[PDB]
Amino acid sequence: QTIQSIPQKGFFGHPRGLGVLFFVEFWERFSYYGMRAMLIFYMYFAIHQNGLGIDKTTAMSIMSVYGALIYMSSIPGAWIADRITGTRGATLLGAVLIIIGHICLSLPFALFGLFSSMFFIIIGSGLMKPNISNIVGRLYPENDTRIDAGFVIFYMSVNLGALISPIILQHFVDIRNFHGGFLLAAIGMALGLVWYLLFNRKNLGSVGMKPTNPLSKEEKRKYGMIIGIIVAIVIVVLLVTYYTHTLSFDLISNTVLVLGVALPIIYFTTMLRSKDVTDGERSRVKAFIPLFILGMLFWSIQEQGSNVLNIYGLERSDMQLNLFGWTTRFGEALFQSINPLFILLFAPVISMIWLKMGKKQPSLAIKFSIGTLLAGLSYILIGLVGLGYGHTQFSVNWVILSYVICVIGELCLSPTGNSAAVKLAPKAFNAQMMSVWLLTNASAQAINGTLVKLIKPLGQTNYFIFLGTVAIVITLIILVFSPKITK
Ligand SMILES: NCC(=O)CCC(=O)O
Repeated sequence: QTIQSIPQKGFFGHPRGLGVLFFVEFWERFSYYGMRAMLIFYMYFAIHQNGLGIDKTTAMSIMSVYGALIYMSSIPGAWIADRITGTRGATLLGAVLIIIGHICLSLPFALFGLFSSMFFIIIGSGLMKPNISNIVGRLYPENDTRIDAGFVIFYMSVNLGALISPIILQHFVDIRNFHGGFLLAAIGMALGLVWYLLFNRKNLGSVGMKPTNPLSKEEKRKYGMIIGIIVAIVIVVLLVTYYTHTLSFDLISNTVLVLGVALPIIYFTTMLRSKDVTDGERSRVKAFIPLFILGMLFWSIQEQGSNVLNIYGLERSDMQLNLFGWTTRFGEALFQSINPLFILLFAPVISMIWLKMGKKQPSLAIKFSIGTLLAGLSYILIGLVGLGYGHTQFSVNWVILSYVICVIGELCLSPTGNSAAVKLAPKAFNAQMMSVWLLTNASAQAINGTLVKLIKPLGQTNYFIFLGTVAIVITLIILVFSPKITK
C-alpha cells in the first residue's frame, strides 16, 4: 500500500509530504511568476536601457506563445510520468530543467539566451506541473475526506509565490539590472530543488517511484520512432530557415495557433466517437463544449493582463496610485500582484457564499457566464476610459479597477472549472477531460499570440472595446441555453 510507507500527519492535519511540496511549489511558482513579470519589459525595452529592443508586438506575441506552450507541455509530460519515469522522476528532471532556463537569462546571450531559456522552462514545466500535483492527491488514502482541503493549501503556495515575486523584483526593473533579477529567480528555484532533495524520501515514501502504465518492449520501439522522426522534422525546418535567413517568430506563433485550435477538436472527437463512453456520459461531454468557449473567452482577456493591459497602463496612465489620501508611484511589475492577492483574500469568501445557499446556488453555466461576462465588461471599462480621456493622462486607478473586475470573474470561473473537469468526465476518459479544462487556457493563449497583431491596425483603445463586446455578445448567446446545457 502507498499509505503504509508515508506519514499521514505533520502539516496542519494533512500528510507531512504536503508541507514539503508547499515549499517546493512556492519557490518554483515564485521564480516563474517573478521572471515572467520582468521578461515582457526585458524584451521590448531599449538596448541602452539593458533590454533586447524587440518590436512591441513581437514581445507581446512571445509572452502569449510561451504561456500556451507551458500549458500544452503538461499533456505529453503527464504521459512520460504515466508511461516511463513515474511522477517523482518527471518532477525532479522537470525542476532541474527549469533551473537551467532561469540561468540562461542570467547570462549575456541576448536572443540565444531568451530562446534557449524558453525551451528549458517549457519542457521542465510540462514534466513538473501535472506530476507534482498528482503526488499531492496520491498522499491521501481511498476513503479520505481531507484531500479537498489539501489542494486548497497546495494552491496557496501558487498564489503566495505569484503575489510576493513581482513586489521583490520591481527594484531590479527600476535599476535596469535584468540579469540580476533573473539570477534571483534562478537561486530562488534552487532552494526548492534543495528542500525536495533534503526532505522527500521520508515524507513521500514509494509514492510515484514507477509509471502506472509502463511501456512494453515493442512500445519502446514504436513510440521511439514516431517521437524521433517528429523531432527530426522540427530540427531541420528551424535550421534550414535560420541559415537561409527567413526564420521569424511568425513560424512559432502560426504553428502554436494551429495546435491551439486543433487539440480541443481532437479530444472532443476522440471522447464523443469512443464506444466506452455511455449515452449519459456523452451528453455531459457535449454539455462541456459551450463551457469550453466561455472558459476560452475568459482566459483570453485575463492572460492579456500579463502583456497588453500592463503596457497600456505604463504608457497611457500616470502610474500614480491614489486612494483616500494615500498616494505612491505604482510599479509596472506590481500589476501582476493584483490577481493573486484578490484570490488569496476573496477565495474562501466566495467558497462560503455557495455553501450558505447550498441547493439554491447557480449552475456551472450561470457561473461560467458570470465570470466571462465580467472579464468582457473589464475590457469595456478600460476601453471607455481611454475613449473618454484620449490624449489626457488618466490615473492608474482605472487600470487597477480593470484587473479587479477580471479577478472577481475568475473567482466564479476557476473553482467551477475545477469541479467540471472531474464531474462531467467519463469513466475511461478522466485524464482526457483534465486536458480539455486546462486547454481552455492553452487555446486562449495560442489565440492571443496572433490576436495581439490586431492592436496596431484597430488601435490600442478600440482593441479593448471590440474584445469586450465579442466576449459579452457570445456569453449572452450561450446563456439562452442555460436550461438545455444543464444535463
Ligand atoms: N493562480 C495564479 C493566478 O491566477 C495569478 C496570475 C497572474 O499573476 O496574473
